[PDB]
Order: sequence, then C-alpha cells, then structure tokens
Amino acid sequence: QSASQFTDPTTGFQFTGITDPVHDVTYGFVFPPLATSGAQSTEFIGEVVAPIASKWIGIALGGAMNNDLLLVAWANGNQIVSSTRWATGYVQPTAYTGTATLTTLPETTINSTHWKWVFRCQGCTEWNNGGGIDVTSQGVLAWAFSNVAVDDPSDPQSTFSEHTDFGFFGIDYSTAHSANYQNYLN
Amino acid sequence: QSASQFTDPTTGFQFTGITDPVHDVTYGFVFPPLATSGAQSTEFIGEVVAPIASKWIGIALGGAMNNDLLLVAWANGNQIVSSTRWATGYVQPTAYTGTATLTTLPETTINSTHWKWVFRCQGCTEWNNGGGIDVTSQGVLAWAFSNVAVDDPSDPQSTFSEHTDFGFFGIDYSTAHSANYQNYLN
Ligand code: HEM
Ligand code: HEM
Ligand SMILES: *[C@@H]1O[C@H](CO)[C@@H](O[C@@H]2O[C@H](CO)[C@@H](O[C@@H]3O[C@H](CO)[C@@H](O)[C@H](O)[C@@H]3O)[C@H](O)[C@H]2NC(C)=O)[C@H](O)[C@H]1NC(C)=O
Ligand SMILES: *[C@@H]1O[C@H](CO)[C@@H](O[C@@H]2O[C@H](CO)[C@@H](O[C@@H]3O[C@H](CO)[C@@H](O)[C@H](O)[C@@H]3O)[C@H](O)[C@H]2NC(C)=O)[C@H](O)[C@H]1NC(C)=O
Repeated sequence: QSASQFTDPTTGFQFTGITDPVHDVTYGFVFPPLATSGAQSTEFIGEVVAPIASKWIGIALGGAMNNDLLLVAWANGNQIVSSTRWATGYVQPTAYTGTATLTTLPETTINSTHWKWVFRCQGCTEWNNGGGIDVTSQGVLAWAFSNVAVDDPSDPQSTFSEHTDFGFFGIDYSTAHSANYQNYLN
Repeated sequence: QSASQFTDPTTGFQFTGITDPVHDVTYGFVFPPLATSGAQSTEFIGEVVAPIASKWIGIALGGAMNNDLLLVAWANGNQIVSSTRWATGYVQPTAYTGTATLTTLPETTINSTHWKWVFRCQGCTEWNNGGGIDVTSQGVLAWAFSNVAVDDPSDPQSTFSEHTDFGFFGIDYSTAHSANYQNYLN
C-alpha cells in the first residue's frame, strides 16, 4: 500500500500515513524540518487512531518484525499504555535496549468508539544496532494488529499473543516533514 | 500491493499475481495473447494456492466488493467448490446471473497442507452490468479471506460469514498475457 498526506480533523495536525481499511486504524507520521547543514533529527510525531476493538497495535519502524525499532500501544481504560520494543526471530518482542523516548501528547483521546494515541518519539529514527530510518528518502513501514487483549494491560512490558493481522505501506519520508512541527509539540 | 510475474514450480504455468504474507495465499492470473485485430478474449486462467486453514477465499475482479464479478472457492475434502457471485451492498453476495463459466482445471491439487485451485474463467473480463476489466491496461484486484468455514461446504451457493481479512493489489494486465495459454488449456 502507499501512504499519503492528510490532516487531522480535530487537531489540524498534518500527517503522512494510511488508514488500514480492514481494521480502520489510521497511522500518521510527521517529521521536523529537513536539515541541510546538520544531521537529520532523530525524532518524529505519530498518531494511531484505532477503533476500541483494536486491543493492541504495533508499528514496525523499519517495515519488518525483526531487528528494527517497534512501537506497541493499547488502551487500558482511560489511558494509553505504550512501549518501545525489539524482536529477533519472530517471538514476543521485548523492551528496546537503546535510547528512545515515547511521550504521549495531550491530543491523545480515548472515547467510547476509538482510542487516538498522539505521541512524540525521540531517538526513534536511529537505533542502537546502527540501523535506522532515512528520513530524506523512501521507506517501508509496517503495522501489526490484534483484537485479543494483552496479558497484563496495566504493564507497559506486558506479554501478548501474536498479531491477527499485519501490513505494510511505502512512505516517502522526504515529503513528510513539517515547518509546523515545533508547534505540534506545544 | 503490486503484482509480479512468477512460475508455478510444479505445473510450469506462468502467472502474474501476489502472495499475501499474512495468510500466505498466492493469487495468480494469466491471459490469452492480446489480439492484433478486434475484440480481446474475455477469458483468463487463475490460481489460488492456499494453506488448508484457509476456509474460503474470494477474488473481486474489479477490485471492490460491489458492482463487479466475484469468484468464491473453498476446499471440501478433495474437491474445490467454487461459484461466481455478485454483491449488491455489503451483504451476502449471491449467485452471478451473467455469462461467466468457472472450470476447475486438472492441475488443481489438494494435499495435506494446501489447496491449489487452478481454474479457467470464461466470460469473466466483461460482466452483465456493462462493466469489466481492460486487459490492455492497469487495474486493481482484491481478495477476501476467511478462516471460518462456509455454512454448507457441499453447496456452491452456500451462505457464509463476512471475511476476516481482505486486501488489494495493482496488476498490469498488459503484461499478464502468455503465448502458452493454449497449452495451459490442454
Ligand atoms: C508474541 C507476539 C508476536 C509473535 C509470536 C509474532 C510472530 C510473527 C510471525 C510468526 C510472523 C510471520 C508471519 C508470516 O509471514 O506468515 C510475524 C510477522 C511480522 N510481525 Fe510479528 N509477532 C509478534 C509481535 C509483533 C509486534 C508487537 C509487531 C510490531 C510492533 C510485529 C510485527 C510484525 C511484522 C510487521 C511482520 C511481517 C514482516 C516480517 O515477516 O518481518 N510482530 N510475526
Ligand atoms: C456474508 C459475506 C460478506 C459480507 C457480510 C461482507 C461485508 C463487507 C463489509 C462490511 C465490507 C467493508 C469493510 C470495511 O471497509 O471496513 C466489505 C469489504 C469488502 N468485501 Fe465483503 N463481505 C462479504 C463477502 C465478500 C466476498 C465473497 C468478497 C470477494 C469474493 C468480498 C470482497 C470485499 C472487498 C474486496 C472489500 C473491500 C473493498 C470494498 O469496500 O468494496 N466480500 N465486505
Ligand atoms: C471519538 O474519537 C473519534 C476519533 O477521533 C472521533 O471520530 C471522528 O470525529 C471527527 C469529528 O466529528 C470526524 O471528522 C470529520 O469528518 C467528517 C466526515 O467526513 C467531515 O464532514 C468533517 O468536516 C471532519 O473532517 C472524524 O472523521 C472521525 N474520525 C474517526 C476515525 O471516525 C469521534 O468524534 C469521537 N467521538 C466522541 C465520543 O466524541
Ligand atoms: C502441497 O502443495 C503445495 C503447493 O504445491 C506444496 O508447496 C509447494 O511445494 C513446492 C515443491 O514441490 C515448492 O517449490 C519449491 O520451492 C523451493 C523454494 O522455496 C525451491 O527450492 C524448490 O525447487 C521448489 O520450487 C513450493 O514453494 C511450495 N509452495 C508453497 C506455497 O508452500 C506442498 O509442499 C504440498 N504439501 C505436501 C505435503 O505435499
């Protein structure tokens, strides 16, 4: 599939991403302004808008399950529980051992039909194995879905069962930067 | 997703299509030679190679659920049960009333791990609603998957439950024609 630009209706944030039509989960990404005189920033802002029947959602930042930074999130009552994870060999991903900071932003909402997770991800484009994303070029992102809740929803590091669906989308990161990035943070 | 050319290792048939990595179902299509003078053929040969956990598979020949010819098939023991369907709305598709003939070809195989449906679809590029596929250009196909059995597997017109997954892929029909099509029919 292929990402495209869209605007968040409520917040007005401008993102690049997709809506998966099967589970109707929207995934959006926006990046700080492209640099030419400095190395690119290692952070970005993302959003996941998911029907409440989505019991956990994962994002694979390099487009594959193994050896890339994973984000995993679920709603637990009125809050989002989230974590950075990593997998080798197609088993339960565990806590990421590098430096990566997930901040839930206040645009985040949980209501009766959907959870909307808006987050800042610092240190997420470059990983502690030397891998990472090139935000000036074209890449692939992947997502994972489950409609079965995690084993222990109040634990960010909870274990859980394999996803019931997963998918990919191509993204042109060079078009995903915003001059308004700093304001999304305030 | 995007289709690509591939050869069936067993049969040697050359197809254009994809493998869905989630359910590991392969969809392949091949068309008779393009005509130099006159109308194109309205038939094609297809194959679905599915793990036996695949309880029913659908193909939407115009890429959407409604207003296009649908093919539905499932394994019933050592036989493939299949039918042409049509959907008015997002509800149980019913028997297609147009001129479309599905023939199971002798290369069809059911073993302990997979069912491989090889079929001829006559009159399947043009439908009785006036629409159809343009075999000289580029289009979109879609597939539907269920891991739950149909209500009566021996009835080709069986009712069944909504798919548990569905997906799309682009296909360049202009490169999906084969000089060996006649040989596939023999
Ligand atoms: C206990 C939980 C997990 C298990 C046992 C598991 C297992 C698997 C297996 C067996 C596959 C291969 C499926 C196929 O190709 O037929 C797979 C693929 C994949 N998984 Fe997971 N998974 C789990 C959690 C996750 C999470 C949390 C994410 C994302 C944050 C993830 C993302 C993916 C992706 C994107 C793929 C497809 C690409 C690839 O093959 O690398 N998985 N997973
Ligand atoms: C009782 C059986 C069926 C029911 C109730 C049903 C229901 C639905 C629903 C509610 C959607 C919209 C899903 C979404 O966008 O969230 C849909 C999508 C779709 N269905 Fe079905 N469906 C059934 C059978 C089939 C079959 C037999 C096929 C193909 C042979 C098919 C092909 C598709 C496709 C390709 C889509 C996505 C594109 C579109 O929205 O038209 N469906 N179906
Ligand atoms: C619960 O949260 C969900 C997710 O944020 C909310 O759904 C969304 O509501 C907004 C505003 O009503 C919808 O926005 C717009 O779409 C309509 C339809 O085309 C358009 O006419 C408007 O101009 C605007 O662009 C949005 O599409 C919808 N998003 C989702 C994924 O459904 C919902 O508002 C919240 N419900 C409650 C309990 O407050
Ligand atoms: C049931 O039928 C399926 C489908 O025909 C069988 O799977 C297929 O088996 C063939 C081997 O005859 C595989 O081709 C092989 O692929 C490898 C590369 O991975 C290549 O090195 C070989 O030369 C050959 O081309 C084919 O990939 C495989 N297809 C799938 C979807 O798995 C299956 O083995 C049969 N099961 C039984 C129990 O007989």
